[PDB]
Amino acid sequence: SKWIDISQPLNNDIATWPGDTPFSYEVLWSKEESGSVNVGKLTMSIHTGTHIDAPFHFDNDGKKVLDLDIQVYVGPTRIIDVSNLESIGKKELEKFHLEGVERLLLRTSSHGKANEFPDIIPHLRADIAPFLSEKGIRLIGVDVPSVDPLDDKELAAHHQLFKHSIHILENVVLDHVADGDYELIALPLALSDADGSPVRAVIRPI
Amino acid sequence: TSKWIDISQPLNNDIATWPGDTPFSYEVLWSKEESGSVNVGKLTMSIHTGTHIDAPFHFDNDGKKVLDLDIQVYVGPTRIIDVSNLESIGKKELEKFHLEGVERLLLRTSSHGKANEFPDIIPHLRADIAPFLSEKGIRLIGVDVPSVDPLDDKELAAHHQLFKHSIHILENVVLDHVADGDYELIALPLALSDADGSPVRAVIRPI
Ligand SMILES: CC(=O)c1ccccc1N
Ligand SMILES: [Mg+2]
Ligand SMILES: [Zn+2]
Ligand SMILES: [Zn+2]
Ligand SMILES: [Zn+2]
Ligand SMILES: [Zn+2]
Repeated sequence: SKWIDISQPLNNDIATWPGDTPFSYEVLWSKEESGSVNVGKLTMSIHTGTHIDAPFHFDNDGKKVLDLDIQVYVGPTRIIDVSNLESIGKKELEKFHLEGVERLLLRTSSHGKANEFPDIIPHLRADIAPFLSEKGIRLIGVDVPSVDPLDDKELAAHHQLFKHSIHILENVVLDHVADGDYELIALPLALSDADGSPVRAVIRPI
Repeated sequence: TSKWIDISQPLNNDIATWPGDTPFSYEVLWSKEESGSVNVGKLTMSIHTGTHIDAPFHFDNDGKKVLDLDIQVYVGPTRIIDVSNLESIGKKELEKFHLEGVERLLLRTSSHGKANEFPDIIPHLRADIAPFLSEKGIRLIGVDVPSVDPLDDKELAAHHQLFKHSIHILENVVLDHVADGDYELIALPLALSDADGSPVRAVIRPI
């Protein structure tokens, strides 16, 4: 059974957060110039395309990306539809079967345009954390750039999720995949000092 | 149990790069004190830093870019073998291993293993290795050094021949803390539309 790509393409047309570094890939040394190889240079914000946050992003004493447990980003995941909801909390999630789930991906179907930064997204309410924590959920993923509203500076959801040991994955592309169980892979790069990492997220149907 | 094991080089500002190539840089542009909410970071690097894959574009102007690459190649059963104390590695040195049904192969040269220094000399792969591995069904080869060709070679025989036989390339895996044998491997490139390679997080789990 094939792996399916649920990552946003990364190129110089991708959207970023306002005030983040624009994405740049450029060929530093071409093959004409080097005599052998095309060699690339990559400049970006960590939070561009499909990626994971580390606690250090929103907490000065938080863990950096390399201090994170890799076991969390690989394994069984459940995918659910939570479209047409302004916000998502305990109430909206109690209707789903979630027993023994370790990793949960939410399809909001809210945006899905990797080249535009949205004006508004559905966010997670802070009661979601104790609820998911209690069920054993270590990772939550959403198909939008954030778990908190776009203009919120408190980042309640970020803080609460990581206080309950739930890790965060943003900007997965879920419109071409059905609800259900899969294996997930979405590993961060081994960055010693970083606040997050882009990843290649992929899934395979159980 | 059966935990995944990291076989990637740590990426930080002391990592080595190819001579004259973009040095690696992770830096906080705007801190949480300054912004009132978030540490805002910037990542600058060469593609060919730390553990990473090559795409055919890197050495062929008409080669595929990273996103054109088949992801199924970079996930699945792999075999690890020890080829230390060899100046070069070809058919001859691999014929002593039983390699039937293998799709992905990792070679421990134990030649260098210092992520913070760029080596003066490495063991390279000879070009006869490609038909040999190709015939057996091998789609990916990995080495614990920065290149499959010698550090100063401009022809890049090994690169060209590997990809001409549909064998993909993974460089700078860290193998000294892992035993030979069978594993599941994961080493996926980032979804880079226009790039000549991608860094990866390579990990393995014992079968
Ligand atoms: C930097 C890089 O990728 C490179 C440059 C010269 C020769 C071989 C290489 N892999
Ligand atoms: Mg052309
Ligand atoms: Zn983020
Ligand atoms: Zn976030
Ligand atoms: Zn390379
Ligand atoms: Zn190479």
